Amino acid sequence: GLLKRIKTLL
Ligand SMILES: CCCCCCCCCCCCOP(=O)([O-])OCC[N+](C)(C)C
Ligand SMILES: CCCCCCCCCCCCOP(=O)([O-])OCC[N+](C)(C)C
Ligand SMILES: CCCCCCCCCCCCOP(=O)([O-])OCC[N+](C)(C)C
Ligand SMILES: CCCCCCCCCCCCOP(=O)([O-])OCC[N+](C)(C)C
Ligand SMILES: CCCCCCCCCCCCOP(=O)([O-])OCC[N+](C)(C)C
Ligand SMILES: CCCCCCCCCCCCOP(=O)([O-])OCC[N+](C)(C)C
Ligand SMILES: CCCCCCCCCCCCOP(=O)([O-])OCC[N+](C)(C)C
Ligand SMILES: CCCCCCCCCCCCOP(=O)([O-])OCC[N+](C)(C)C
Ligand SMILES: CCCCCCCCCCCCOP(=O)([O-])OCC[N+](C)(C)C
Ligand SMILES: CCCCCCCCCCCCOP(=O)([O-])OCC[N+](C)(C)C
Repeated sequence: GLLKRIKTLL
C-alpha cells in the first residue's frame, strides 16, 4: 500500500 512506498523512499 501507500505507506510501504514511504518505507521504500526512506
Ligand atoms: C494509506 C491509506 C490511509 C487511509 C486514508 C486515505 C484514504 C484513501 C486511500 C486508501 C488506500 C487503501 O489503503 P489500504 O490498502 O486499505 O491501506 C492499508 C494501510 N495499513 C496496512 C496501514 C492498515
Ligand atoms: C478520505 C476517505 C473518504 C471515505 C469516503 C467513504 C468511502 C468511499 C469508498 C470508496 C473508495 C474508493 O477509492 P479507494 O479504493 O480508497 O481509492 C484508492 C486510490 N489509490 C489507488 C490512489 C490509493
Ligand atoms: C486525508 C486523506 C485524503 C485522501 C488521500 C489519498 C492519497 C492518494 C495518493 C496516490 C498517489 C499515487 O502516486 P503515483 O501513482 O505513485 O505517482 C506517480 C507520479 N509520477 C507520474 C510523477 C511518476
Ligand atoms: C501530513 C502528514 C504526512 C504523514 C506521512 C506518514 C508516513 C508514515 C510512514 C511510516 C513508516 C514506518 O517505518 P518504520 O519501520 O517505523 O521506519 C523506520 C525508520 N528508521 C529506520 C529511520 C528508524
Ligand atoms: C502512519 C501510522 C499508521 C498506523 C497503522 C496501524 C494499523 C495496524 C497494523 C498492525 C500493527 C503494527 O504494529 P504497531 O503496533 O503499529 O507496531 C509497529 C510500530 N512501528 C511502525 C513504529 C515500527
Ligand atoms: C509532515 C511530517 C510527517 C512525518 C511522518 C513520519 C513517519 C514515521 C514515524 C516514526 C515514529 C518513530 O517513533 P520513535 O521515536 O521510534 O517512537 C518513540 C516512542 N515509543 C518507543 C513509545 C514508540
Ligand atoms: C516540500 C514538499 C515536497 C514533496 C515532494 C513529493 C514528491 C516525491 C517524489 C518521490 C521521491 C522519491 O523518488 P525516487 O523514487 O527515489 O526517485 C524517482 C522519482 N521520479 C520518478 C518522480 C523522478
Ligand atoms: C506539505 C507536506 C509535506 C510532507 C513531507 C513529509 C516528509 C517526511 C520525511 C521523513 C524522513 C525520515 O527520515 P529517516 O527515516 O530517518 O530517513 C532515512 C534514514 N536512513 C537513510 C539512515 C535509513
Ligand atoms: C529520505 C528522504 C526524506 C525526504 C522525503 C520528502 C522529499 C522527497 C523529494 C526529494 C528531496 C531532495 O532534496 P535535495 O535537494 O537533494 O535536498 C536538499 C538538502 N541538501 C542541500 C542538504 C542536500
Ligand atoms: C509529482 C512528482 C514530483 C517529483 C519531484 C522530484 C523528486 C526527486 C527525487 C530524488 C530522489 C533521489 O534519491 P536518491 O538520492 O538516489 O535516494 C535517496 C538517498 N537518501 C535516503 C540518502 C536521501
